[PDB]
Amino acid sequence: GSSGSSGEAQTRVKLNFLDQIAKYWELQGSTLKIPHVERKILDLFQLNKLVAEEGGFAVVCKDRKWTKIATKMGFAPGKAVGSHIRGHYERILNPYNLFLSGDSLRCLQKPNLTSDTKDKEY
Repeated sequence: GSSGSSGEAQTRVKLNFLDQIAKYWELQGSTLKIPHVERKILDLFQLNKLVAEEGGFAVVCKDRKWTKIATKMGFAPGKAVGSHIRGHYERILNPYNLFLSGDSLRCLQKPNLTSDTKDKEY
């Protein structure tokens, strides 16, 4: 009969995720704190969420569809924020996903220190 209700979660829906990802850290003994993107807190939860909605990490990366997300987060359509999205994940959502996946193999590729050699003559 009477159909017309509304009141989905807003602040909680976000806290939920953070809480979970936080428990993973609180265990080791580290404090979870989100950075400030363009003078605006970057809500990881949503961030990643939007990405999947637009297509996914793979697809998005292929078509570099990062501008859409970042921009949708209130950020300006540039480049800096573009790479930021990825990093934020590899900086915070690095381990969380490293375990969620299961495949121990999946790990952050470490670089190869650069060496230098000098030679003189008489």
